[PDB]
Amino acid sequence: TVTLAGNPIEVGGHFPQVGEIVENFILVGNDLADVALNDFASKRKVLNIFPSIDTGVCATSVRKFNQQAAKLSNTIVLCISADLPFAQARFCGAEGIENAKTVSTFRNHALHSQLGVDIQTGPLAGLTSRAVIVLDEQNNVLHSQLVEEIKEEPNYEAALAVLA
Amino acid sequence: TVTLAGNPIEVGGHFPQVGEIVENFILVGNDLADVALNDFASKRKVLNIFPSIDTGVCATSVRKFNQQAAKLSNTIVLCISADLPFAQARFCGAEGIENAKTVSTFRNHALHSQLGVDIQTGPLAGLTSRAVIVLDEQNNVLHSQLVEEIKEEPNYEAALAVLA
Repeated sequence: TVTLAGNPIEVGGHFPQVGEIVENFILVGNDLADVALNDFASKRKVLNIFPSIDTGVCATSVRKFNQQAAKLSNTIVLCISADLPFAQARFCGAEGIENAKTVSTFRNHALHSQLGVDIQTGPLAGLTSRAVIVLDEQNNVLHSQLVEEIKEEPNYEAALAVLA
Repeated sequence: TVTLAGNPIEVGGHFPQVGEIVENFILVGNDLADVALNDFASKRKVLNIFPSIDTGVCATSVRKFNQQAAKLSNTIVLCISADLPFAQARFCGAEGIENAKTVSTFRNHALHSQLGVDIQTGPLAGLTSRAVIVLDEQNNVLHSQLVEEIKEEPNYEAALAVLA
């Protein structure tokens, strides 16, 4: 039921629901080093998933969210996309933001389906659908949203409301 | 055996050798549209394979080679890497060159092993090893080189030599 600029797109996999537990996964950091979800043990996690964080013009609502989220107590914001570490290191949505890091799925495309954000049709096939998943320090889903429209601003407030 | 800064890296697949024919493959162009080897049937091709074309450091020698090869009669230069199309437009060796296009493997990781450039270990696992493959109008390999040292400049002269 997800669309791109109005045009329907098929997104595969099971999108995590509240109360569910997200399994450990391994991604790649800006320095090409492996970064596992459990590397942030006993910490709340915010999975900010984007088809691409290298769209050029940086956002604003996007950066605003990352800042406010990372400023919360004992929480880490993970911006996830299939962009390679080289490109993610330039992402302006989480630059001077301490508790905000970008991690790449380039050698773990299997994760896309595992998180229910696997775009399978259209020019964006092979990329992760826009989504926001909040996890507690035990990796339990406190909140999650698979944006119906890729080019649409996620319900950021709802994501923050649960973190506090 | 290929190495990176001395430390050897494992590269899977059968690297095309002179005397072999390369089969058609489909990659993704800068506009996210599919691009196939067959789209340039009856023309010579130069497959310029890079671990990444978004390293932040772009040598003028990289751009020079593309221009020289592309200026050759009935020749198309395909710069290939796992960088997403969004980043492949930030490459200094393709932008502005008529017969020099960049294409991404993000939707076709199987192509890595197919061309024997599949890096499997180290921090570059998941990327395509540095290589240059020159094909004739029949997709027969005229020259090919799997760069023994990723940080080494390919033998561009040898590649141009077979086309003129």
